[PDB]
Amino acid sequence: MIGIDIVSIARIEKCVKRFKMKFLERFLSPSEIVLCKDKSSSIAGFFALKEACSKALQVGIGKELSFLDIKISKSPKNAPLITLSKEKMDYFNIQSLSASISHDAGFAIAVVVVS
Amino acid sequence: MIGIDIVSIARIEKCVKRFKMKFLERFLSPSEIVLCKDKSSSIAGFFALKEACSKALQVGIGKELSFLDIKISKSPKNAPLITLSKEKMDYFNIQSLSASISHDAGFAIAVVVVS
Amino acid sequence: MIGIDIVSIARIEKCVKRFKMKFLERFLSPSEIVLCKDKSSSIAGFFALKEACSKALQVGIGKELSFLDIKISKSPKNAPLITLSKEKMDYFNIQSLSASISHDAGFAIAVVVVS
Repeated sequence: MIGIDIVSIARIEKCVKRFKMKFLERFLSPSEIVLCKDKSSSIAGFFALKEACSKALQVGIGKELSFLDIKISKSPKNAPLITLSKEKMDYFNIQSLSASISHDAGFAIAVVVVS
Repeated sequence: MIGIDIVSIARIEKCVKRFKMKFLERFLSPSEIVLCKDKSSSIAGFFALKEACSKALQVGIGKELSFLDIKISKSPKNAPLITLSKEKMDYFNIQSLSASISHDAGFAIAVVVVS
Repeated sequence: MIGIDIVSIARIEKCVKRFKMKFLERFLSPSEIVLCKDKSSSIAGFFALKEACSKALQVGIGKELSFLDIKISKSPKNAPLITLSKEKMDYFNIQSLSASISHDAGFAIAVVVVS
């Protein structure tokens, strides 16, 4: 199955002025915060990727899937990797998740394919 | 196979002032019109999803595939579902269609994966 | 696996004024140059598709995959087709590549699914 998401980077930027940490720490774990390096476009991107993951599993971000249930990490070549909780991985019955991100000109977008 | 489409919401809005119904009823069935609730961003989205479906099957919207051959519906959790005519489903030899939509900041985009 | 890319058409346009040919001929082969017909939006699109292909294979455009290792061609119905070098196709161990492009309102985007 597939999920996709497009986010205004500027809209993320203005939500990063909502008690700063209060926003970020809702959807990014500390290690994911390290990955984005304070960069609004990278933050927009992880946000878009988590949304896209929730759409790909057809639940959205609710009480079946939290932002923090979705772990994003990077390959040695900076490729985005995505994993769910080992439990959630079984509850949704997932073999593999494939992800990608891009940004240009005020927009971030992400897409996820789930098996 | 995969198809994708990005549409200006504003461009859809200005085509929704082209005898209103004359535009909408070309690509949306009544039930799909109920789903979009007059919202230009949802209409842009279904349009983008139908285009994306036609690209995923590699024919585009012509005389092998009409807009109205593509039925969009929603899951109970508001996930976009896509089906073709039971005939067209065989003519194109499709096992399953997987879809997703998103919009932000003046743009709608959609993607479809066909098996 | 999946890759996606979004490119500002305008940014491509302004790089098409960087000794014109010096830019284009780095990522487009002559036949691919014929396909885009001088159109900045089509050039943006092939660029986005090549980026998306490199992300889908998880290497990016470096010294494991050049822009010119990725050949884009068109079906009789104008569907984008993508092939790698017969060697690279084995080195990355690829069964099939599926691609799609779209542009509207200053943006091109592309997505690739690799088997």
